[PDB]
Amino acid sequence: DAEEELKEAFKVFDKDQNGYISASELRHVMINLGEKLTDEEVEQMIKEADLDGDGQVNYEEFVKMMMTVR
Ligand SMILES: [Ca+2]
Ligand SMILES: [Ca+2]
Repeated sequence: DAEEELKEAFKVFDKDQNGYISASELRHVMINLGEKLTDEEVEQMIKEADLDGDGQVNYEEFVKMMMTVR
């Protein structure tokens, strides 16, 4: 079920449904959660979470990042 719930949530964040979560999509989520971090904080999270420096948070990075903070 973990892979399901995780896949589902991922599908929600993937507003563009491009298979990759964009920084903008992450920010919108933060607002929905009632949380707002500085641009430098979010930018750092994307960079820190991104293992391939692709600039985009991929499922592996998301789950991985999610596992970290959890
Ligand atoms: Ca997207
Ligand atoms: Ca990536």
